[PDB]
Amino acid sequence: NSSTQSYKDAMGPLVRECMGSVSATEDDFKTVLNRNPLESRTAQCLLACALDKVGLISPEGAIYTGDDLMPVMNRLYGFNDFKTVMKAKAVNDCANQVNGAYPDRCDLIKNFTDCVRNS
Repeated sequence: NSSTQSYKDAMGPLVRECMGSVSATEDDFKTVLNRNPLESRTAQCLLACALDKVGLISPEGAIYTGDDLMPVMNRLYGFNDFKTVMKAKAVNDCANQVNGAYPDRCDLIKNFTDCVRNS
């Protein structure tokens, strides 16, 4: 499956770059790479670091929306599949839902990813 693979292709190196900063283990890498629920702070912080690296997080620590989300979606998935259209909408709506509520980017990413999973 294409979206699972492309996500891993783009994020894997970024997650690896981020591991030391949050004292992540290999299992934490795998949690993030597999898009599993982020039920430890370390996993939450590792993904947040990697999403900052991929360009999803603004200077004021918010999740990008609208046009600013597009380069990230093109990097992670591209738009060969219609489900990515729906994912883009979900990511945009979820970003609007959680922005403002979580100064800490790990908490932001926890609540963001919960939203997108349940969307």
